[PDB]
Amino acid sequence: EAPNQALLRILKETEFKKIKVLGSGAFGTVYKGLWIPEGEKVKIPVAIKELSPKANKEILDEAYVMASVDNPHVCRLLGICLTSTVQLIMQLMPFGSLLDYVREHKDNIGSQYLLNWCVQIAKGMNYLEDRRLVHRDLAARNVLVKTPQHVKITDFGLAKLLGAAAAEYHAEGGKVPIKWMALESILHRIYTHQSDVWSYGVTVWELMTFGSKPYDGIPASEISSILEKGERLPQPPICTIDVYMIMVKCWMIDADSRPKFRELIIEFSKMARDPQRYLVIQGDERMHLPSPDSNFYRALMDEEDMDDVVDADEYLI
Ligand SMILES: C=CC(=O)Nc1cccc(Oc2nc(Nc3ccc(N4CCN(C)CC4)cc3OC)ncc2Cl)c1
Repeated sequence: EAPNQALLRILKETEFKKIKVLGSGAFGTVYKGLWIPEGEKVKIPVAIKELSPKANKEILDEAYVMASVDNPHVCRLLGICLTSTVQLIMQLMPFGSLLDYVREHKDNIGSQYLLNWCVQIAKGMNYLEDRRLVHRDLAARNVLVKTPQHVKITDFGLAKLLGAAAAEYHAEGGKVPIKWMALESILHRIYTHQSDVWSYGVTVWELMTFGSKPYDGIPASEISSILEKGERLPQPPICTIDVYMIMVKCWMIDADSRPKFRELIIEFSKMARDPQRYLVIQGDERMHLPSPDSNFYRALMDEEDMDDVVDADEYLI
């Protein structure tokens, strides 16, 4: 109901430079690059998403959503460039997606990092619920890694701002990832913040299995029947019953019986106090993750003079 006074910043194409392709596909191509606001003497590492009329509209809808959120655990939109191909300029998350990260660094990821990631994702989702935003595509796929100690939620291509006095979004026909969806979303295309909680549970299962595919080998058509019988994702080997019970609660058929994101923050925060009591990982105590200075950014951006580099989180309007 409140007016959305978020500012949409229009960027000139000449004040940022593409450096390398990060990903390419039907959705478009994301470039790693530097944004140099003219006259500010700063260089901001950015990800540039480059997008047909229907594709131009969906790009601007995503920009609308990202420009309306401001939280340390939700990805930051810096602005848009109105070229022949509309471009989204976002904060560079140099360590990639959390799904790829847990797969690549499986042998050096301890319980402290896993539980902290669960807290940060829950904080970001709780903020989105405070903003009356339903993500509809929460997954380890769509959590990006700024540093091993700091992750943020991204990919708002499916995200829907709940209209005034609306408790749910009713989709129609759009292709959706079934294996992360709540059962009521599968059967009835009904999406709520509590449906996001279900997807949060699958996301935690992805992390605790170090990036396993949920319901692996099963076609998506069979998924809805599997869940109706009462079958759920198995208990990950490293998970105590304490952690697994939280995931199971996210998968209750009664959406109101699932935990709230503000409660998921609390419960995982308690476990993060004593992480080895709740996740059992061999060699946990001796594991180490990089967490890199100026030398880190010279190699990342393929440029020597990184004296004026500034991360987007320290560049405020
Ligand atoms: C939805 C499909 C898809 O793959 N989208 C995608 C792909 C690449 C980047 C991307 O968006 C971002 N990516 C990043 N960081 C990042 C992501 C992936 C990578 N890698 C690099 C190695 N390999 C190619 C896999 C992808 C590296 C990154 O930083 C160096 N930071 C911010 C954004 Cl907005 C989205």
